Amino acid sequence: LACGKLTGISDPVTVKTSGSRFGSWMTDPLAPEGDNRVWYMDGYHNNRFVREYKSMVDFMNTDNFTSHRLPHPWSGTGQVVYNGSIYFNKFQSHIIIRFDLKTETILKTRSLDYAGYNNMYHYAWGGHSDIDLMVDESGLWAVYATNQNAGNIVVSRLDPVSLQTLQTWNTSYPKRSAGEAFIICGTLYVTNGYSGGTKVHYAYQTNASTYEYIDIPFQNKYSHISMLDYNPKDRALYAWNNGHQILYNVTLFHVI
Ligand SMILES: [Ca+2]
Ligand code: NA
Repeated sequence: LACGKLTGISDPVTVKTSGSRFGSWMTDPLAPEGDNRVWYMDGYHNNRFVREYKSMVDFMNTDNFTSHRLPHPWSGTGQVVYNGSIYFNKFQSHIIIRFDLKTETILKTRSLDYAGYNNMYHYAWGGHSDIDLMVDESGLWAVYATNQNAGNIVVSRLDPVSLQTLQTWNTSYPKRSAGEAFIICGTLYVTNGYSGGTKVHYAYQTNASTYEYIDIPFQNKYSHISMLDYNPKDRALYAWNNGHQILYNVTLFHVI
């Protein structure tokens, strides 16, 4: 209740026009003040190259960057950068990989048990987006689905070192009907599509194992969203919008 409940999503802010139709971009919520490097991942299929820009302003105003080449390629757009590592779904697998950016090596590899992959339980936009990793106020999560949950979204807390599952919740929401999803304060928010008409219309509260139908609309400025994640440090939503990297601010309601 203290941490906050989503009540509103701001106008989309265009930060850059770049890259293909589909991709992801993000900052590291546990980077020290003021390490404000931008991490950038173009493409959804068999890709390995991560761009590192020095700052938000360098990201916006230049096309200069450090490149990293992942020893394994990723699927989808569901990566997350967390405490100096990139977490991602190995191409054509339900394998999750922790790639340490400080040493430029893989630190951990592990199967995400029972997770669908290879366009089995993609988000509605497709693109091998079966497994979505994200970070909120309390840590690392994986958002996916399983046969046993009938293709409905499954949410698991993930240990950032072991990559083992710490706790799992089964929701009622068919992942392939979700445009995308993100977590704020332990609540999973799911969008109705990737081109509407867009809005957050389902919330699943993990602390109470309860879901609710809600209506928090937000503007899809460039007509296709293929990535959408919350950053707890920035308190913003990062999105890839049809070859545009955009930010939304949000409002949370707090009860102390
Ligand atoms: Ca997401
Ligand atoms: Na993600």
